[PDB]
Amino acid sequence: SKGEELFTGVVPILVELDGDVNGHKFSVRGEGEGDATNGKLTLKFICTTGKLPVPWPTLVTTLVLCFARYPDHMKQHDFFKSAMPEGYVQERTISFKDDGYYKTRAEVKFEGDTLVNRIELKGIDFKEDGNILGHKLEYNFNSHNAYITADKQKNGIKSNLKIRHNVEDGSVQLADHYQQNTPIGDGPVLLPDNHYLSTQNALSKDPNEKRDHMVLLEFVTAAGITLGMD
Repeated sequence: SKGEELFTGVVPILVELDGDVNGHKFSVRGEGEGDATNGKLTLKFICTTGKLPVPWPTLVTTLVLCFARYPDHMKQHDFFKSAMPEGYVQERTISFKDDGYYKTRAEVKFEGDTLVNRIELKGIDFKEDGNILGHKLEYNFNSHNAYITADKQKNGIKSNLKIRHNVEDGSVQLADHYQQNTPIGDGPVLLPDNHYLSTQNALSKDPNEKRDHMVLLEFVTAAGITLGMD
């Protein structure tokens, strides 16, 4: 697999999400670019149906891990790039404790020259007066580590991760993520060993933009595997 060869330069990104949370429907379109050599993402997202009915931060993890920077002593553990350009499926259930849960299914693959993340999201059992549907979460994001393990019997990977959203009252809302990834095509994919992804995010606004939106900068760097002799 020569999939990592496609991430040598800067690659345009396209994100399209169709959502439905307690019957409240919405769509988000995002565009920008990713630089995997640095593990950098820059994107602007627009809610094309008007007002977004969930807080923008609850969607950050849903809205392209093939742009992570894998160190040279870990290039043999980069599942996401190995499946390219055929792509992989990314599925998650995100359980906000004391509240509802998201179910997502996305396809991450190339369409022409652009890297595309196409997602379907369903939200269920949320409290209408809660932190999610009630818009009680601060417009920021913390740095997190996502531990990755290989699932041999599915030809992909899985991961657990505990996102902490800051609440406007000073408390913290926990979003319990469970994730599985499987390749679209049939090419040879790389199944890693136990490691993790280290992630930072900076959320901002565009002053000349009237629609509901989010400007996102993100850094994703692989770690965990011991460097030694070589």
